[PDB]
Amino acid sequence: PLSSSVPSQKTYQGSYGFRLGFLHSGTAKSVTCTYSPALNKMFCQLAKTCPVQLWVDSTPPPGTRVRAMAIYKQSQHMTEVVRRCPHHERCSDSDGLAPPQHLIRVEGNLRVEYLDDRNTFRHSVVVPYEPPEVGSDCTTIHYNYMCNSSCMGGMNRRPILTIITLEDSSGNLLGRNSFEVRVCACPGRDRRTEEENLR
Ligand SMILES: [Zn+2]
Repeated sequence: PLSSSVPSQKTYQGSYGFRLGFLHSGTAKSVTCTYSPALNKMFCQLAKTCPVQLWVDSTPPPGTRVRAMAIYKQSQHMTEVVRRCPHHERCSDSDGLAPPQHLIRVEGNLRVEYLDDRNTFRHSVVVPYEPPEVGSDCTTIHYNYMCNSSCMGGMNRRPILTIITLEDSSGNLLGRNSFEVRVCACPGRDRRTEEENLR
């Protein structure tokens, strides 16, 4: 439906120095997920792994959680809840955990939680924060987008952002960053073209 609210998209690094990182994968036609620093935009395939890295200068307490949420980028669509198209809503798609209409899933984590906000109508997915490996600099979450940017009845060629928030056990904001996302068939190919846009 239509949300009444619009989520905040402002970058906020906060106490813990919270930032996002991405694999630098290139644009070889074979790559399924590649990020463009120029456009601050992730190019990913339908249902393929999209790794997103959490980087903190300071370790947040335990019980901290990581939420991901999609919104439309253009002003005239902001109040519209990003949601899978009817075809992929009805698809034999289920991973056993995720609601059939959420765009964003997390793979590899039985502690995942999915939320239909009963006041705003917004979809989000939440996982526990885990500190990096001893000897790693970052935490990695594997995200899946289950509906193409092309799908009419869904996003229908309108751009989206993903909003990653850091929250504490009670849900208070600890930090926030964001990136654009396009779910296509040719991520390597469509990034180099869009990076060719710009110049
Ligand atoms: Zn779809």
